[PDB]
Amino acid sequence: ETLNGGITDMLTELANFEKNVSQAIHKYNAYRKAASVIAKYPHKIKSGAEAKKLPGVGTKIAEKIDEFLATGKLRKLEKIRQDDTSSSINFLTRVSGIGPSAARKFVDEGIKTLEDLRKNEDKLNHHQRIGLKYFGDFEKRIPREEMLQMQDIVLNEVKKVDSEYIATVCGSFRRGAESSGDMDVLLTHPSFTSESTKQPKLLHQVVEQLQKVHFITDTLSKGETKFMGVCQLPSKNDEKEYPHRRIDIRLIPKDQYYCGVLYFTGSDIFNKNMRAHALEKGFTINEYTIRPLGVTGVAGEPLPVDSEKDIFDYIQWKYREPKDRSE
DNA sequence: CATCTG
DNA sequence: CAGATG
Ligand SMILES: Nc1ccn([C@H]2CC[C@@H](COP(=O)(O)OP(=O)(O)OP(=O)(O)O)O2)c(=O)n1
Ligand SMILES: [Mn+2]
Ligand SMILES: [Mn+2]
Ligand code: NA
Ligand code: NA
Repeated sequence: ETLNGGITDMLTELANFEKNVSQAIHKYNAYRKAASVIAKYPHKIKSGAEAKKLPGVGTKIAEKIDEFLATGKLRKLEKIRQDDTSSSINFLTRVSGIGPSAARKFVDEGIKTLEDLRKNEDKLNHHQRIGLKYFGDFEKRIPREEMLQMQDIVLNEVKKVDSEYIATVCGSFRRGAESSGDMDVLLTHPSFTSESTKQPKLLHQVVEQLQKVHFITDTLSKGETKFMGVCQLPSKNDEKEYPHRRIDIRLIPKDQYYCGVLYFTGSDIFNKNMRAHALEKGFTINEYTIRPLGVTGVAGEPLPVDSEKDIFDYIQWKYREPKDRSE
């Protein structure tokens, strides 16, 4: 956790680059198990050979660990930090819409910067365009005090459209968090479930409402159940308009709201121990359901949940206020 | 995983 | 349809 921090980190840079610049997934994958093992490892790796000793740790990695331990640095790491090509790919990639794949193409065409991007707005698609338009705003975190106004909004219009809607703002917002990065809304309706055959309108009508009153400004992606957009809190009395914010909205069968709802609330960490404990308590849990684990090895059967309450209970746990879901 | 591009 | 993105 700090004993092998450097090593784990360099390995991480190294891993990252494989995947992003080069396309060495295998190699890339290599750095990752390595870092994961050297991460859990209890002592102070004093050398390469010491590390080699681990699974995941081969000769190459070992070599690296050595040079790194030997001197506060790594050549290859040094060479990568310079190389403008590598840097460019790391940067283009910040644009929502551009991944490595694409980060690669554009570079090979000469688009390496933001400007390049603007000039070549033609080669970009819709999402990327948006991303480009809001690069800045995209990176600003969401101050909790804003979230409240936002939540305040979605929740009223959702209501107006249908009294039966049930929206929940999950995420870190939901977890206490002073600021968050995106707004995720969970959505269900009594009239939408496991079996029931669809009702896309369910998701569409709200989306519309939101843009009706101008809270949603753009559409990144709109499906029958998942919507990815951009939104903004109405600028008050002209002087300080708000940044454009990322927002996702998801339709869920009413029969698996809470699992989902619970689940998005995270944190990853809160998740697992819950999952793990659930496993003890004789269960199973995922994004949509909880299930009584048979003994034959495994087994299913969607336990019936009417709250986050019904869940914990299952696993015979203490109901965790959202804040306390930290880990 | 669900959505988009091409 | 494979392949990309979040
Ligand atoms: N690959 C992933 C990503 C997320 N999650 C969970 C973690 C919380 C939830 C949605 O949260 P995000 O917006 O991804 O993150 P957050 O925890 O809300 O953090 P923030 O919004 O501050 O970035 O999904 C998961 O199980 N697996
Ligand atoms: Mn989030
Ligand atoms: Mn999200
Ligand atoms: Na990106
Ligand atoms: Na293939």
